[PDB]
Amino acid sequence: TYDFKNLPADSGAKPTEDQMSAVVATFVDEVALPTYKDMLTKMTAYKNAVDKFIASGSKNDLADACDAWRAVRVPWEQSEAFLFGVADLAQLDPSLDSWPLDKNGIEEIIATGEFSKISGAVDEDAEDGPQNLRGFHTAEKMLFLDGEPRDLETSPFAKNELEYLKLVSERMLSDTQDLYNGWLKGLGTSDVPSSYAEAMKKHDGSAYSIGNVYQAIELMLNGNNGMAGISNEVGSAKITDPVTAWNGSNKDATDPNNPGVLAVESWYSWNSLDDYKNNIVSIKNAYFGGRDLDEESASESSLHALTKMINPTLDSLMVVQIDKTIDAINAIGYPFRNNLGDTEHINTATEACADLTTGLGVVKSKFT
Ligand SMILES: [Ca+2]
Ligand SMILES: [Ca+2]
Ligand SMILES: [Ca+2]
Ligand SMILES: [Ca+2]
Ligand SMILES: [Ca+2]
Ligand SMILES: [Ca+2]
Ligand SMILES: [Ca+2]
Ligand SMILES: [Ca+2]
Ligand SMILES: [Ca+2]
Ligand SMILES: [Cl-]
Repeated sequence: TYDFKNLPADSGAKPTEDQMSAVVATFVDEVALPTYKDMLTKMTAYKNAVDKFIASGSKNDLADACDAWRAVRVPWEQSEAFLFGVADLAQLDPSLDSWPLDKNGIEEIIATGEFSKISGAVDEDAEDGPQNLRGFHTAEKMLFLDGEPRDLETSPFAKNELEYLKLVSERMLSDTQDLYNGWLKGLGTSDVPSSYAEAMKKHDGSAYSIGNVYQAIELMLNGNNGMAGISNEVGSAKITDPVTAWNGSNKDATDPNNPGVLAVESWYSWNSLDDYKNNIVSIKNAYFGGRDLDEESASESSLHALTKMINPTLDSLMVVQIDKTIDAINAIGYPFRNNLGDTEHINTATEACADLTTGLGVVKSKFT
């Protein structure tokens, strides 16, 4: 009979500052920095694989580049529960991963070779802002066709499009380096002067307005770019918005202008459901205090432990809900671009994200 809006009384135990500081430390050292390190390693393999393909024209090298694209995408999407800090401050989320794309501008660059248009600073209010001509999805669009490696004779590359692919992938690597370095040691720029990891571990107001340990925990849970942000975004935006478009449409998944299909992020490669699942794995890692950890393997310095201590029922409801949300995402028909009419499964999934969002709000309330 208990739910997130109808809880029993808290235990009365409140965590100490040293306890909360250890949760933040373990988050930074066992969730953030390793996710990003794994991303840098996988991004370097991805750029090397793309390069080897550009050099050869080999179908096997292409397949390998495609695999490498998917593999670097795991840790990136597993990092969306913590877009605060460098990802936010240095504009790297939109630089790396804008959707949708300015498809007319991409085609134009392929024709003219004006590659300078793709390497500028993020500018979110111009339609031809550079961010919308680069990133994961521009590479995707060139590597993949409806779920598969592109066919090199069915849809042949333009010479300029190959150079475009190389430039996009250089910049994907560069942004990833900046992300990991920004956390690890800082970039020495106006926006990211010093280590974000250190400013988070110290939480003493010396950098980035992280003023005390309560602010650091609130940051992890927050609704703009923390745990509640990504639960809410997966449910209300990534899943809901393409379904809304589909419902207003002709409901023909084979029509290249179907607005539902076109709104599905990673439909080129059919990576959408893996993305959404990985976004909730990001929450799960965050809550249990390590990559791929769960309740039965959780760190003692985790949000899980502190919530359990404050209210066992709320924690227990959170344990169930993280797993219910992942299971609901996984039960949606694959690929998502052909199953936008899979109503029952989609609804369980969007209701489960909406409930994980409420739950994370309640957890956050125990620290403000
Ligand atoms: Ca994304
Ligand atoms: Ca995004
Ligand atoms: Ca967008
Ligand atoms: Ca502007
Ligand atoms: Ca097929
Ligand atoms: Ca094929
Ligand atoms: Ca062929
Ligand atoms: Ca603050
Ligand atoms: Ca929405
Ligand atoms: Cl999919």
